[PDB]
Amino acid sequence: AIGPVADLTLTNAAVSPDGFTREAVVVNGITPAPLIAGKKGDRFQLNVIDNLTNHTMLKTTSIHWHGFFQHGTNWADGVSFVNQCPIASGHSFLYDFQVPDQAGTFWYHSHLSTQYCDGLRGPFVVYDPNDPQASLYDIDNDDTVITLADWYHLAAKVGQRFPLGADATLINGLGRTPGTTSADLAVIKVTQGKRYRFRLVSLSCDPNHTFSIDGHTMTIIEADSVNTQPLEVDSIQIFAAQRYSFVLDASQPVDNYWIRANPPFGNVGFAGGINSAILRYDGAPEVEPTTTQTTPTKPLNEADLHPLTPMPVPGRPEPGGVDKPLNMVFNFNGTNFFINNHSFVPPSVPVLLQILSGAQAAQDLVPEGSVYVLPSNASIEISFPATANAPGSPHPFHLHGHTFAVVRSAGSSEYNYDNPVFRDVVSTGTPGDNVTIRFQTNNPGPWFLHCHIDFHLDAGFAVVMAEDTPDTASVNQVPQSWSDLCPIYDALDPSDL
Ligand SMILES: *[C@@H]1O[C@H](CO)[C@@H](O[C@@H]2O[C@H](CO)[C@@H](O[C@@H]3O[C@H](CO[C@H]4O[C@H](CO)[C@@H](O)[C@H](O[C@H]5O[C@H](CO)[C@@H](O)[C@H](O)[C@@H]5O)[C@@H]4O)[C@@H](O)[C@H](O[C@@H]4O[C@H](CO)[C@@H](O)[C@H](O)[C@@H]4O)[C@@H]3O)[C@H](O)[C@H]2NC(C)=O)[C@H](O)[C@H]1NC(C)=O
Ligand SMILES: *[C@@H]1O[C@H](CO)[C@@H](O[C@@H]2O[C@H](CO)[C@@H](O[C@@H]3O[C@H](CO)[C@@H](O)[C@H](O[C@H]4O[C@H](CO)[C@@H](O)[C@H](O)[C@@H]4O)[C@@H]3O)[C@H](O)[C@H]2NC(C)=O)[C@H](O)[C@H]1NC(C)=O
Ligand SMILES: [O-][O-]
Ligand SMILES: [Cu+2]
Ligand SMILES: [Cu+2]
Ligand SMILES: [Cu+2]
Ligand SMILES: [Cu+2]
Repeated sequence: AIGPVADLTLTNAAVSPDGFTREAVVVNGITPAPLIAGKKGDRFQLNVIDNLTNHTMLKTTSIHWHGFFQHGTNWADGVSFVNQCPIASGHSFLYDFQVPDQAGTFWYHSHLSTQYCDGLRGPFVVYDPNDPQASLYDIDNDDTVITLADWYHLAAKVGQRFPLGADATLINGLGRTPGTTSADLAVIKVTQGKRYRFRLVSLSCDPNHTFSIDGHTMTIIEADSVNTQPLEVDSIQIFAAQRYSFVLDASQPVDNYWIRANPPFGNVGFAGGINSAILRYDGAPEVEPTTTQTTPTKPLNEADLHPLTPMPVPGRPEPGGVDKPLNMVFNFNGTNFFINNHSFVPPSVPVLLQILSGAQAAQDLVPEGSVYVLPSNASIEISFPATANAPGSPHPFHLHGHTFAVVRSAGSSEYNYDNPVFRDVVSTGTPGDNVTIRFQTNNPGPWFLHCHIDFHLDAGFAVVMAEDTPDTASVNQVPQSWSDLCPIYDALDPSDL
């Protein structure tokens, strides 16, 4: 795997991951983008080189490193017009950050418009040389990463605004459509008698996926970047941008077994081997599995996940019991999503730059209603009440700059102020849920908060949490090339975007 120091060269290319050629945004020649790897304590120097030529999929770009805190490097967080202006084609930009206090399973993706959908999305793993879970498995390497990607035959700008689901689901970059039921499937090799730490990464743009492996169970040991107490399951519903590590014990008979990743909409089920890949034991014939689906008897619920090392819930054990409660009221006008009456529109001057220039109060920050200012070292609680008014539910909400406690999950009326799982992406459920989260403001800067369905994000389903605006300038020392981005971008012709 490349990294922790590396060149990420962006180009446009024809790809056919599911048997059908279309143009894509690729990274060092491939989509999904390649695995970036390093270890706890590393310094990542990822030099993004923009050589994109296709305006329809955007020649400009910006890259987010999903799940990293970026403490004191808010400039590198990637999010376009919040954290930087876009990189222009013909240019480079070095993302330079440290990961001193974090390990686990992450990913990276374009954070401009719906560009990540057109192919700029890949896995990112930070290994812990003293992983507390290491005794549970034998093998954890580049070949134990499993990615899932909803794949479209029409490009994101050319297609529907809220598309009717994917054409294919890609498992490790490969899969089938109804029209291409003899395209190559991905194969994941195992050896009988060994235990694998599989790191499952959703690169999804919209649908969630219900993931299983015939004949096998999965012992979950990590949710997003957070180590969990081991939880054995046999089906996982993974929402856009979520991750899980799970241990698979490869001690079934030597055979081919179907790996299944069924989306809630699009092309559903398994006809012709769609939404499928192959788990192949060494020595088995190199042929499709003939295993059949078993009804799950131990599906994953977020309520059953708890952290491995105790992770104390900020604030006090009762609703609204924190320095700053917020409630996020979703709505939708048929075109744009709205949070507390406002649809995020990206500003010309990035929010960070606004703050550096001296804008530190919510009323002086543009766009007016979308930016909330938070005091430092303060406990926060945010509730995301699902509503008939925000269609496309369940919406998986993501907070940059933080992992957070999920005190109330989707499908639960219970509040857990004691030992809830922490993570960075959480499903806000269906009408009747009031999914609720907590975190401490210990990370000065402006951090995006949004639905990770990329079509909803591009339609304004976002706000910005500008924490500690007074110390934001001094804590986030900016490099000259970051300063150079906006003049270069603002100089561009509309057709060169
Ligand atoms: C920069 O990047 C962009 C984005 O990736 C690249 O865009 C590609 O642009 C080309 C055209 O320039 C485009 O091909 C065209 O696609 C349209 C749309 O197709 C859909 O239309 C219907 C959807 O509801 C549906 O009927 C249709 O289905 C059928 O299409 C063909 C049938 O033979 C089959 O392949 C397919 O399986 C299915 O049966 C599509 O889903 C299409 O209409 C175009 O064909 C046109 O037909 C009209 C009809 O009257 C004619 O008037 C036109 O003369 C024309 O023949 C054509 O196929 C790609 O779809 C775009 N790619 C993506 C991923 O969106 C762009 O190329 C790139 N630039 C460079 C320089 O590389
Ligand atoms: C999802 O969860 C959120 C967070 O819990 C929830 O928002 C909160 O709702 C409660 C009540 O529904 C709000 O609490 C109010 O606080 C003020 C006090 O300043 C008052 O309006 C109320 O206090 C009392 O009023 C009467 C006393 O005269 C009593 O008879 C009454 O019982 C109250 O105790 C009330 O407590 C709280 O302000 C919000 N938090 C926000 C908006 O940030 C939200 O409603 C939930 N959404 C869904 C759809 O379930
Ligand atoms: O994070 O998008
Ligand atoms: Cu993300
Ligand atoms: Cu993120
Ligand atoms: Cu959404
Ligand atoms: Cu984001």
